[PDB]
Amino acid sequence: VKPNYALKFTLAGHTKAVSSVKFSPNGEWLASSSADKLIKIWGAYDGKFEKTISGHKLGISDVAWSSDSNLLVSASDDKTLKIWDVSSGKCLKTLKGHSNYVFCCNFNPQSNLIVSGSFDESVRIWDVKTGKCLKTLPAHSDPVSAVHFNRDGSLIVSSSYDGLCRIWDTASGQCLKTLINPPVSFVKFSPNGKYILAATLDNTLKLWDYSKGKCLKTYTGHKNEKYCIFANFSVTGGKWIVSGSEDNLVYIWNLQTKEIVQKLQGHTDVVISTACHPTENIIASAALENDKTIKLWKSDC
Ligand SMILES: O=C(O)c1ccc2c(c1)nnn2C1CCCCC1
Repeated sequence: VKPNYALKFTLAGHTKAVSSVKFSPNGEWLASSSADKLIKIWGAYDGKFEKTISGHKLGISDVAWSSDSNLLVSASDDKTLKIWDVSSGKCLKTLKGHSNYVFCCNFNPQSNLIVSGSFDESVRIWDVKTGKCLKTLPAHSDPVSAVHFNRDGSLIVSSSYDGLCRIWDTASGQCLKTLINPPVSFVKFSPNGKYILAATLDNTLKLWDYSKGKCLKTYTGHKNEKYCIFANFSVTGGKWIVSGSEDNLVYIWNLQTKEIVQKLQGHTDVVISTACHPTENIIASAALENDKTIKLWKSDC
């Protein structure tokens, strides 16, 4: 059982490296962020360019959607996050408090909170409605590379170049577990909240059992020794792990067997980010400056 992702559209418009692509929860849009200081919105199905959202003073590392698909949050080298109304393109709030680049961001499922991680080694939890910081967690001893809420919002997982992943109780800010030293470049909870997928800068993805603090699966064969490359759980068809790679390919693994099931050829630079559509077997991928495009791919399974 293998997927058959094939290229459907190639999207161009950003003028510097893309950093992150994300499909809206309602499936209608793809958002992209870039070192060019811009967010772009594209039709998720035909790639049609929709709008540019602008206001950050420096490049953007990440963007994330609210559960109702109406809001975006972005994390910027200007040391702020911004909350955006997607329909109007307007900045609703600027979240100030980090003392260096903000690298990662996510809403909780309820979408009343945002979590951020920064070069400043902290994780912050913000109130969406007021735009004020509720908690600053002294989370890591090196830049924070990823932050993600679990399925009900009760926990946050963070990762850092310090080699650690940490699980935090959202309401209290207490660290409930540290997974233990290669730099960790990405982390997220599995859909059921019981596992955690982590990328490290030694060409390795790992699936950890949260309750046991133990690694259950590793996924290798790709190249990842430099860039923050996200990894995804693909769940609409076959159960895969999806990731970009520094050899210009999208890698897709069987989650259970760890075997590579497809390598998507087409980009001409590092595939820095990938995202999986919430209902269709559709992948978005973005590549670095020799390539300059976002590609949309479709599989029958
Ligand atoms: O939906 C999810 O979050 C999810 C999480 C882990 C899953 C899964 C679905 N299907 N199989 N596995 C195994 C991974 C390897 C260890 C035993 C479980």
